[PDB]
Amino acid sequence: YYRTVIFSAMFGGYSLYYFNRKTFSFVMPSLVEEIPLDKDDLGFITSSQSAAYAISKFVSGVLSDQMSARWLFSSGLLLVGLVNIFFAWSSTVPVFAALWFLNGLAQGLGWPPCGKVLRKWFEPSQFGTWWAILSTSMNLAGGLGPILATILAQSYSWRSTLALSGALCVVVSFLCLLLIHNEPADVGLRNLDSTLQELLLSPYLWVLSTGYLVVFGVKTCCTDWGQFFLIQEKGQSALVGSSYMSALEVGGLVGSIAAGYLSDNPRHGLLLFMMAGMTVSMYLFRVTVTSDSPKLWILVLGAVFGFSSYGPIALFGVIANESAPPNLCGTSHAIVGLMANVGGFLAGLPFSTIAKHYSWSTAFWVAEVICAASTAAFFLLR
Ligand SMILES: O=C(/C=C(/c1ccccc1)n1cnc2ncccc21)O[C@@H]1C[C@](OC[C@@H]2C[C@@H]2c2ccc(Cl)cc2)(C(=O)O)C[C@@H](O)[C@H]1O
Repeated sequence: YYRTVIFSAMFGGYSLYYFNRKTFSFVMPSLVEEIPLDKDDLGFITSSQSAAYAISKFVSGVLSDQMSARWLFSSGLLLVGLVNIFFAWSSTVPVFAALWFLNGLAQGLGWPPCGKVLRKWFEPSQFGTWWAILSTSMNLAGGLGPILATILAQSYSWRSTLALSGALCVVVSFLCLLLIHNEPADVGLRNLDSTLQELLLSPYLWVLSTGYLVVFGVKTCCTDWGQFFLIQEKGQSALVGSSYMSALEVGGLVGSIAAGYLSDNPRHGLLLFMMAGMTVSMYLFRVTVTSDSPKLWILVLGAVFGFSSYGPIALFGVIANESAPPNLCGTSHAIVGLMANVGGFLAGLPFSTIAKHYSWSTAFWVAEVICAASTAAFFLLR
């Protein structure tokens, strides 16, 4: 009962976080077709997102210890709602970047509160499977996102499918003020149960962190820019690219679910085969797609990318728990997430700068060669 509500008001709550952390990506074609923006401008917006999400992710890991988790989750969800409402009324790129920077700060203040809630309602042996099911909320939101964004944006507006999402997040924030609970002892339901500088100077954390940097950077490149690659170079329509995002996130659902079965260091080999599959799938996506190339192929390549991108994200999370000491394990996850969103910042603005200064094909060549160089450098370290 309480563990059903505590996970349905969050799985349906954090999907209205990830549906709005990528809602600039979901209505990217209408935003570019209506008003002209630089690719540096779009990369500047999504890099303000990634930098703000880095800073707020790293500070909210301490704010979970200082401050409660239902209050930060509800307040950040209401802030995301107000941000997207003002983002639909706004029209120019500096205020786009400012409101999307506030969206990055708001998105950072909500996911470690989900960590504190799910850490204090389930057994510590069952942290992993409920974390995986809550991490499939990103795949669910990004799977149902761009299809709705295209089928509503062609019919009404991008501003209308931002205002509806903002109002929905305000309504579910007023719901999450009252649905979830931070501590079961507040309602009385039988509550259950330096070395830092060595951890910053431990080599396995840096290898894990640059690996999750390059995996989250390649995933952020391919997610936030693959549909735009298909529209502006490969001649696909906006529907094909939005369905490519959707097939990427359906493949990510299958990946982050079947990263739990296939894990149960022998996990490192599964992880490296899966990153090699990511590099080979992105090479096929850079070469083999064509105007004459069918839609079913590009959905299969999206699914094979997602099965090989969110898969190593889930395995990197599992290894980042297992390599962390139990006294200050949240600091290790904060360092890993900070390097992840440094990878997201590298995926936002310098990637689009490489895109508009050489080519989109050269941009995905840069992303494919840094993913291939990382997979080759990780085939050598083991
Ligand atoms: O958090 C993990 C993995 C585990 C884990 C537990 C058991 C087996 C294998 C892995 N984990 C650590 N603390 C946890 N507390 C509750 C539930 C799971 C917890 O990976 C991290 C996931 C990652 O950061 C999320 C930040 C920690 C907070 C959070 C938010 C929501 C939740 Cl549900 C949990 C924690 C992200 O999703 O962006 C990226 C990187 O930081 C990874 O390292």
